[PDB]
Amino acid sequence: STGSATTTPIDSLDDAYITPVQIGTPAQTLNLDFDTGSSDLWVFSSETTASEVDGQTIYTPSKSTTAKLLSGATWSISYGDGSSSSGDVYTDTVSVGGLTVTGQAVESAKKVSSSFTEDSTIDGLLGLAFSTLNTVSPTQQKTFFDNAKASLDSPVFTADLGYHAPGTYNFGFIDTTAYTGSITYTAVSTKQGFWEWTSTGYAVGSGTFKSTSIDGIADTGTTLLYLPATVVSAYWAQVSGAKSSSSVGGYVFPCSATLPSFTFGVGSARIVIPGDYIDFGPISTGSSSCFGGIQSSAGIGINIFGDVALKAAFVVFNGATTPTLGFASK
Repeated sequence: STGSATTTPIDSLDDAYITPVQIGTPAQTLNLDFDTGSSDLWVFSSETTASEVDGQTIYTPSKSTTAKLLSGATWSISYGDGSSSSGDVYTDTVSVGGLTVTGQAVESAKKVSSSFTEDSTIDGLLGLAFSTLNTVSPTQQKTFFDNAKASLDSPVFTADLGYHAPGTYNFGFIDTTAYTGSITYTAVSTKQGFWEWTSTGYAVGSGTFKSTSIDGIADTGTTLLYLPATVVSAYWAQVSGAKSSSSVGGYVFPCSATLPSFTFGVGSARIVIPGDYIDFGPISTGSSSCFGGIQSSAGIGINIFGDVALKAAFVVFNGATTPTLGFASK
């Protein structure tokens, strides 16, 4: 089997991407944030505290003939941005882009944090990191990908995120029309439950490439590129008037600037992030200070190749017995 679904930016900044997902029978279509940095498929639901729902589409298990309570099971998750959600669990049929999994754990939110409530466009998350991070207790559950894997034509999914445009998540095949040149594969460590890999270095604009190992995760659920402070300082030093603002919470730059590109290494290959991908616009409406898309990881504990980096590439998440990542230009 295969599946193929379009993923759409939620706003003009590409802050996140939503992908329609069919849950239950008859289908209930929710728009989920596919997150390769987490491992829970959770949804706004008929159980979510009413004051915490503001425009999201909800899953109502009582209207699904295939829903079954997963008796005793609860979940609770906290993300890198400080957001959180928790609740109970149903199993149900879940389809993405024509690919169906029966008996998928659908984590029904009873509570969500303010950032979720305030984002009417995201109806929940679909985690695509390793199932070892799933938070269901007392019986840990598998991701949609892990449950689909054995049925897929190839044990892979691919992320093809757009810059200010829709893109695609494919499951079970590699669309050889979706990228240019060849795919460079790189090793993955699953020790922390992430798609963790080691970049071979970086360049700023037209500058020389710096060979240096940067361990980090491929995380579709994180908007920005978070790298070591040395790398980030070297980038923003090429932008007149850029500075790190403790009040704003990262590097800002004059909205009048033209940003340089940023290149990262994948083995001997290079992915170039155009400068415009690094512009996240005014810090507040009408400001002439703009927020940068490359930020320091130093207060996180991990480097994160988030959407800013991933949307410059066609990315293969190879879930074979020995997982690997692949990157191609596009």
